[PDB]
Amino acid sequence: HHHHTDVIPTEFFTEPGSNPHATAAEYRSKCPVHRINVPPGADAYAVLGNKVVEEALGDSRLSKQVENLPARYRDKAVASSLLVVGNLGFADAPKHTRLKKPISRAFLPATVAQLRPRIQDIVDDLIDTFPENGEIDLLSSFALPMPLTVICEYLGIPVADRPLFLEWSYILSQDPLQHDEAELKAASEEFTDYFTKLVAERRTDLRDDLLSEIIRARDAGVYSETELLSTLLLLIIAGHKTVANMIGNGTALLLRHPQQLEMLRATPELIPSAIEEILRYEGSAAWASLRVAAEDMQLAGVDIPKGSFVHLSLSSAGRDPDVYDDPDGFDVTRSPNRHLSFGHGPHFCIGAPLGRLQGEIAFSTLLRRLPRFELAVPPEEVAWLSDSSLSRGLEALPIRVGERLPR
Ligand code: HEM
Ligand SMILES: CS[C@H](Cc1c[nH]c2ccccc12)C(=O)O
Repeated sequence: HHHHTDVIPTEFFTEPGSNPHATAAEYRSKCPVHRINVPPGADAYAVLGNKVVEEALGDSRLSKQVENLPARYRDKAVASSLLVVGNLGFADAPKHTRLKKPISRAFLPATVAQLRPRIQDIVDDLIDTFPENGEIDLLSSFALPMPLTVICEYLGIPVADRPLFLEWSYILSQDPLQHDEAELKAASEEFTDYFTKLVAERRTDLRDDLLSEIIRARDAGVYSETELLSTLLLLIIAGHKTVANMIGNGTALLLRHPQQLEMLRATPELIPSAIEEILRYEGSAAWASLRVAAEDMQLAGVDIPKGSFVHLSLSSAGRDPDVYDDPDGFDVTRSPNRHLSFGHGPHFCIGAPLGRLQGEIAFSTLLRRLPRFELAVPPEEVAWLSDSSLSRGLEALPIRVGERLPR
């Protein structure tokens, strides 16, 4: 027996590949917690075991506040990214409760459930734009614009400014410690200027939306200007990137498992179950967001010094054989199917009801209206996107639409 000091390469995070699951399993079988080179040169750990991910997700010794980063990382993150500085996503107790309170009611299940008719119209309006018996990229035609439209209408942001939101979201979702600095600063400043002007307009006649609730909190001193702007940015990013990748990953997985797609066609009621299995197997967030040791700490026997990054692999947690029978089998009937793909504890996804509802309406409507859509390319041509973001998602999903039935 000899002690081993190997550090998981950066690429395990930034450039995983088509099947990174075997690699994660090999690391996980040896230990739940490992040194990882993310960002490059940093003291950082990856957590791969389901149960230890679950503990870490809720462990208050891990801070989400950017001021708890070592100075060289803190200074770089703050100068670049409006995302990391002032929202509930990057807040510990008690700031987390203050930053969460103005928006939490808007995301309750029974409230979100009233968006069903408008979501259905958005989905139908998008499918109406498909070329019948043509070819689409499902991401650009549907998976991106559907949830962007939903969160835009729900905030009371003009749908017309779609491509600005798509670009700002993609750039500002990237890790400011790994991604081009100039790009993120420009995105931060362009987002700031747009929303400064929109808020000033919306203030002069508050409308009864979420943006009006957010403006009210700002005007009452519950949010600073930065916290209003950072909060809007999280809601926009987390609002559409995750749902986009759920529809993209999910459609690819169903086409890769055609008998289970036929099952969903025959019995549409199974679609919520299929959504949960999509989230376990290829969850839109492969990693939980920024966490740093606030103090010297031990997690599952490994000593993590103060200031170390701790990266939680939701992807690895989804395939843990301690939790799931046949973890690498995709089975839409898996039940119950408890997973960590929406996180756990105080930062549990506020969007989960809204994401689950959009998933059900999206897949129900695609399967009903396009009775036989298929891949437009050989499956080996379907590429997973590599970037510094928390995402697990496709570059593109070429689809032959086939016949298109009316809404
Ligand atoms: C399938 C869809 C989605 C997935 C897979 C997903 C995943 C997550 C995950 C893993 C976290 C926890 C991050 C952590 O602990 O570091 C989370 C938090 C959050 N997500 Fe979602 N998300 C979903 C859709 C949404 C939607 C539609 C919204 C709309 C605004 C949303 C807004 C939130 C926000 C605001 C947080 C931070 C909550 C907090 O820190 O207290 N998400 N999401
Ligand atoms: C949907 S995955 C991710 C965006 C995201 C989801 N939840 C978060 C909490 C904090 C910070 C960022 C995120 C992406 O980049 O695709």
